[PDB]
Amino acid sequence: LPLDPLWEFPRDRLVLGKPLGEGQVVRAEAFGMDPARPDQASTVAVKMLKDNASDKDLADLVSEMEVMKLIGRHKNIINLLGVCTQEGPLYVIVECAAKGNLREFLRARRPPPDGPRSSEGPLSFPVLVSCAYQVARGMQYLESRKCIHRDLAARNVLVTEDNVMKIADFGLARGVHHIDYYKKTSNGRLPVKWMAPEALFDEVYTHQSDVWSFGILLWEIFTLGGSPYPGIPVEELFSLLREGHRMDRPPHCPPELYGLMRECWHAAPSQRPTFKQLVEALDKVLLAVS
Ligand SMILES: *C(=O)c1nc(NC(=O)Nc2cc(O[C@H](C)c3c(Cl)cncc3Cl)c(C#N)cn2)c(OCCN2CCOCC2)cc1CN1CCN(C)CC1=O
Repeated sequence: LPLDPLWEFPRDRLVLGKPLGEGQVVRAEAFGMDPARPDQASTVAVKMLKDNASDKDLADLVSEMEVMKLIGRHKNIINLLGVCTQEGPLYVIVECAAKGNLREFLRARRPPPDGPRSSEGPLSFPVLVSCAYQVARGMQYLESRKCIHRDLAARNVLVTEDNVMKIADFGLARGVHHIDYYKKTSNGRLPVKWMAPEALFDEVYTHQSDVWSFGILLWEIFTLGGSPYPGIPVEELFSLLREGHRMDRPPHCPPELYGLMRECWHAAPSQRPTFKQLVEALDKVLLAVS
C-alpha cells in the first residue's frame, strides 16, 4: 500500500491493549495523535485483520479505510484518526467509545431501597431522546456524504465517556448478496430484524432503508435495549412482514415516539421521514423536555 501522509501514523506510537471485539478491534494507547503534543497519550481503537485473514478480508479492510478517509469528521460518528500501512500489518485507528455499544449501555442501566433515590434509575426520558436525536444527526451527516449504513442498530451505535452517540461500522462491505437471514450472533442477535423490506425482499438499499432501521433502533432505545420482534423467529418474521406486521408500542413510550417509529416503518420508502425530518422531530421533543 502506498504512503498517504495525511493519515499515516507511526505504528511504534501505538501500544496495543486488550481486544474489544471481532477484522478485529483492539484498544490501544497512542502517543502524539495530536502532532502538536507529541508525547501526549490518548486511548484509541485499532481495527486490524484476524489471524486467519483472506485476501478478501484485506481488501474489505482497505475499502473501509478508504471510506473512512472520505467521510470526514462528525461528532456523532466514529471518526478516523490515522492508519498504519507501512512496514507492518494494516491498522485503521479510530476513536474509542469507552461505554461500549448503545444496546449494552441501555441494558446495564435499566431501572431497579436505602436512601432517597431508590426508585430512580440512571436513565431518564430526555436522555433517551437525546440518544435518538444524536443518532439521527449522525445518520443525517452520513447521508449527506452518500453513505448508506445498511445495518443501523443499537449495537452499531457506540457511547463515549460523555454519553455522545457515535455511529460505528458505517463504512463496511456487508456482503448484501449473500446474507444468511437465519444467522444468529454469539449474543443472540438476528440482524435480519433490522432490514427494511425493500432490502430484505428486493436487495434494494437507499437512505430510506436506513430510516426503517432507525425506527427499529428507536424501539430498542425506548425498550432500554430490548430485542425487536419479541419471540418471533426468522421464518415467522418473513410471513409477518409480508402481511404488514409492525411492532407494538413499548410500555412507557410516549405516542410521539411510537408515532415516529411507525412513520419509519411505512411500507413505501418515500412515505418514511428523511433523516433531516427525524432530526427536526426529535429536536422538538428534546427541547420541550429540556
Ligand atoms: C476505548 O475508549 C474503550 N472502549 C471500550 N469499549 C468499546 O466497545 N469501544 C469501541 C469498540 C469499537 O468497535 C467494536 C468492534 C464493537 C464492540 Cl467491542 C461492541 N459492539 C459494537 C462494536 Cl462496533 C469501536 C469502533 N469503531 C470504538 N470503540 C471499552 O470497554 C470497556 C468494557 N466495557 C465497557 C462497556 O460495557 C461493557 C464492556 C473501554 C475502553 C477504554 N477504557 C476505559 C476504562 N478503562 C478503565 C479501561 C479501558 O480500557
